[PDB]
Amino acid sequence: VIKEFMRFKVRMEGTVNGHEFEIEGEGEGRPYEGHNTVKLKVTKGGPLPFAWDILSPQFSKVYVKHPADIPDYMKLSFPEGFKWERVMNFEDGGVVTVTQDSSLQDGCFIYKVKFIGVNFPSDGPVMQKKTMGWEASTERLYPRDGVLKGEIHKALKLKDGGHYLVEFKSIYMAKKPVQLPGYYYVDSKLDITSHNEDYTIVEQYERTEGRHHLFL
Amino acid sequence: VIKEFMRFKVRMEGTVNGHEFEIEGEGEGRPYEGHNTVKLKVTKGGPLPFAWDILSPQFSKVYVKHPADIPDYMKLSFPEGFKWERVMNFEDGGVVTVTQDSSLQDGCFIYKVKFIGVNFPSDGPVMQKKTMGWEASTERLYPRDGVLKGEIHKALKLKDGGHYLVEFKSIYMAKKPVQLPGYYYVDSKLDITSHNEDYTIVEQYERTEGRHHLFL
Amino acid sequence: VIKEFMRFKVRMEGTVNGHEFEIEGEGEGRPYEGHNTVKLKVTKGGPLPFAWDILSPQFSKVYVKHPADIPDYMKLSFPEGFKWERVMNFEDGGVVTVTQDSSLQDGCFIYKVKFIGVNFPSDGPVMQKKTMGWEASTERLYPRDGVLKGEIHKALKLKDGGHYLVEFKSIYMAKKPVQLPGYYYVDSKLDITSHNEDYTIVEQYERTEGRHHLFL
Amino acid sequence: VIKEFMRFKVRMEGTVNGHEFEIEGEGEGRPYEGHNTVKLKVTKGGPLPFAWDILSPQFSKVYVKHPADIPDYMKLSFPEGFKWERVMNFEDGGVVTVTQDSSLQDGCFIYKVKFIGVNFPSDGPVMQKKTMGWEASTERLYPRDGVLKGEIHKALKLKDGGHYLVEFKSIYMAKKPVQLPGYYYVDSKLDITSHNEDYTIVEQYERTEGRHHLFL
Repeated sequence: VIKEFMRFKVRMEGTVNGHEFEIEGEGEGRPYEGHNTVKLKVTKGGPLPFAWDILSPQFSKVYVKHPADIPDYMKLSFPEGFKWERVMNFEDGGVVTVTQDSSLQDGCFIYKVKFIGVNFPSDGPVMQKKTMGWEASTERLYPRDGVLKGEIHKALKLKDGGHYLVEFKSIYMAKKPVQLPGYYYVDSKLDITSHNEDYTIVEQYERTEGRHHLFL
Repeated sequence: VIKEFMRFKVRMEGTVNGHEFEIEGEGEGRPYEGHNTVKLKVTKGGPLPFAWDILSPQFSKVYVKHPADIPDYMKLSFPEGFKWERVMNFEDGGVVTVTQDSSLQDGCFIYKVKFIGVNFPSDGPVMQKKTMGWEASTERLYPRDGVLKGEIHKALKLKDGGHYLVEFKSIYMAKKPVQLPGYYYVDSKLDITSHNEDYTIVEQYERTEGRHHLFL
Repeated sequence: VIKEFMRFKVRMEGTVNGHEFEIEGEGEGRPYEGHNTVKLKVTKGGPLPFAWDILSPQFSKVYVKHPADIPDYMKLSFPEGFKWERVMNFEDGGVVTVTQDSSLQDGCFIYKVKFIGVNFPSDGPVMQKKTMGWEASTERLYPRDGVLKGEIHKALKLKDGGHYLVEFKSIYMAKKPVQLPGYYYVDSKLDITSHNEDYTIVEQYERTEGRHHLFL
Repeated sequence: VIKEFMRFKVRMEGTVNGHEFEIEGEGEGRPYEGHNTVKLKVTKGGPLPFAWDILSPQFSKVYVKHPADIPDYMKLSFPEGFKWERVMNFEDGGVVTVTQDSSLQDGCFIYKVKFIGVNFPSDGPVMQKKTMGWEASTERLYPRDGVLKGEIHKALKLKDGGHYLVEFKSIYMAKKPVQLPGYYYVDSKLDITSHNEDYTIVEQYERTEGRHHLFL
């Protein structure tokens, strides 16, 4: 089911400080290689009155390349697929909850995302759009409650210098029982490859890979 | 616009640990008296596989009775009305984000709610339904970022003894500039007055009042 | 043991962002009335390079006046007395942990405090001394783990307007088993009554009382 | 000042849920190689009624091996040295604040540590000693407030399976202005190499190295 080259389609319904929007996208990648790209477009509520960056990481777990000896949980879940949940805790008080459903369709992945962002200060980096993409990150994963959980200490680069910090807490839930891995790490690097002027059309590229701690 | 006896209608679209649902309700109360009731019904995704209690507080700020000398922010916002946002931080890791829109229609209030609950342990009190209503609470309010903010240290009563703690962080945003109050408190008491067997039809009653700290 | 008028002595060893200090004090009050005062003096590391306010609440649980029907936990612990622990979570990242021992001596209470404050931004309100006392507060108490626990959403008044928020989490531990109360509240009001120029000599007055939620 | 082989001495005064203790130790290592060992002994309040593991990471930043192009902040601070501060946030509510002073003496490093642990559930893994060492970790570092800050998502291995999670937040402060680095990572692996029966005498070995994100 999981071919060496695959594509997906995504749809997102979001709310950021009372502001509604919807996004639609299409992406594709190399599941076994840990590469993926997606092209999104704001189909409703655009142009966004906030930093696109907070939405970026919400657009593909099946493409994480894993070592032989680390169970490939998300993949294994195929083809019934899995669900994903997330909490984003911003240093200035901003809180985001995300819920996503991942399926297989006609050979194509289908991502459905729900997103709620609240408590972002009107003058902060998200509402004032002062962010300039994320630094590359390392997620710490572990099995818990019969599912796969992971946390990341991420940071957005600030247009005028410095960083705006965000802690990610995520939950990966196979739709059918599948083998869980142990304590591991996932290195990621997401880049906004291009976008129109008002961020109503954006393209991203993500490089992501699973592994053990270097000192092991 | 704000008559001494009013009614409202509510609709909620929610997600709890991957589980979708929709609720519809109708309530009514005495805005100046700080009393309100609502009757809800699960119109989609029922019966809920989780504690109804976590949804309860999401079903009416305009009914808070305020003292003469404390600006009545939510009321004042009428009739354009206001928006409300919330974060619920559960002691076991559960996180909920809520976004709500409040309007005036034909003399009737209209509440629209979006809700995302994630990271609730499968064996915890929410997913296992071991809760038995909330204790009465005291919210600490203050003006910030040109809006009204409030926090509460709440607790759900556990069927078998003890409490499950939840911290509420809320943001109230007038749709038009209106007078903000200073540092104050709001005492609340929400009761599930009745419900069918599978919590698909529920009725609540809430008593809520604004005030200054007792020692002032 | 707990006379209607009593006095205590206190000593504190603290650290705030790498800065050591010691304080010594003497206070006295009316345990049954919920009033107490203390006079402190910086005996080491003064004058403090930070806001005195963060130290204030660390200087007397036995003086909380309680209603007849609410067990008087701290008092009951007498005369073996009890221990108290606390976490202070500041909105800008500042974190404080406090550990205190309370005893009875020759008819006089004896408070011993250890205090560690870290992660306070160099330009924030604590390190820049922009605070102007606390607003009056309401602590939410409950029995847990065989002890008494309480949380408060507190706020320091800012010299130039606005508030700096702090969440208190405290643990009260009787040195001998004594009767615990249920879910209750404690209203407090602490005032810096006077102080020398460089805050090396300060006097505070605290009014504190236990009670049930108003709507009960 | 920083020879290729150096040794240090450490002393710690701590408090864990009302329990006092003091530790003294001696260690030594290869600063440029990122290796260090220390041998500790409980000199006061032993045997500890809690998991030794929570104390372990508190016993040597100067030994982190850094790449050529990543400023060696802690080292550079020599010989005036630096201070370090930390917050440890345990998933079950446990909170620890630590403050440490690092100096150079007669060619030997001198570490002074203050430690306050509070809110650990009586039946949790720390108070019941169910931990079995830490997994290896990755700290995310960045310059902020003119100092070096870092966060880690760490985990203690549980004797009977599973993990107990802890988030570390640390602050590194050069005693004299020195060059700060940018956004980087530090991989660590701390092992309890041996200990007596009642953890009153323990030896640890730590391997730690600085680097850039793999995908850079």
